[PDB]
Amino acid sequence: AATKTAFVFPGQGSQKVGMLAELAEQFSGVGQTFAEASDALGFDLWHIAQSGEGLDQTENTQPVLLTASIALWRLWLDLGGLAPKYLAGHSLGEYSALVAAGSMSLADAVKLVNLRGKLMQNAVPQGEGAMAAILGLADDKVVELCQSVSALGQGSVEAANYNSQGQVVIAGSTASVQQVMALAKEQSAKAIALPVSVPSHCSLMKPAAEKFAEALEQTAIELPTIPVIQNVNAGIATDVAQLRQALTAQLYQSVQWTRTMQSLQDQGIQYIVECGPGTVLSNLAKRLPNIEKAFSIDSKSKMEDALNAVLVAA
Repeated sequence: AATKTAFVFPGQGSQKVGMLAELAEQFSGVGQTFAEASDALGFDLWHIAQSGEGLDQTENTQPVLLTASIALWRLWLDLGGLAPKYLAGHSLGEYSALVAAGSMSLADAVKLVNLRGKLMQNAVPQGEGAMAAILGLADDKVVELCQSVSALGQGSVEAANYNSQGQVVIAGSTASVQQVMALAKEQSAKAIALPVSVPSHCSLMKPAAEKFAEALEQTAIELPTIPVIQNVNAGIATDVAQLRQALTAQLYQSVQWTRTMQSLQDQGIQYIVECGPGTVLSNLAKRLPNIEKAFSIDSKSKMEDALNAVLVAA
């Protein structure tokens, strides 16, 4: 039981062709985790991860990433890692956290996030939605820009991820996203388009969220054995009813990641381990004033180094 360490689980965009391949050669538990998830789904998730064929289509990205995350979680615990005090995951990663915490089985969740991906892909016609990063402005300013552009009638655009102070991802109708990017730049901020087509975490997702809720409502969920800070409110549910309600609202509302990292620090968390491929959540966590260090456990060397450092600090 690690008192000063939390685990964070990444989402869409952290996948990469060839991920975990070195760690799978050395540890057979990785390939076993992938075979178990692939059996649930009926297609080979390791092949997608290693060939890239279909890797970037989110109905595949989401179960591939959740499986990769749980493979590394299982290896960490197998190699003697301590159990973190809190869990949190970014969008898809919230489901990875719930599996890690025993709230859902690997098989149920890999099916659920395959469905989540299918529904997200179909939420708006291709090309009609977009996401972009706005850099250098406060949260309230990005909200105001989005509200004003949305009032022009040309479409809808909303703050979709609060990722760090000064880093807000927006989402909505393609032209409205482009308009906010232009106004952000005119007001001396920076803005870049992201390589997705699905406008996640905005109101354009509400119909897809309604469809997904029907499936979610009939899925078995238990309260996690490690508390999970959830995206919609940066909060920890008291009921299973609250946990489900926060999951049901997650897809069409902003990801409160800045507040999640603030909440972790306000609980004495000082080390963060990114349990998944890549370093996205790590880089969002180094620059935080109370986070001593953040680790990814992506490789043989990263895993043992993070195993060591956390064991020392704890």
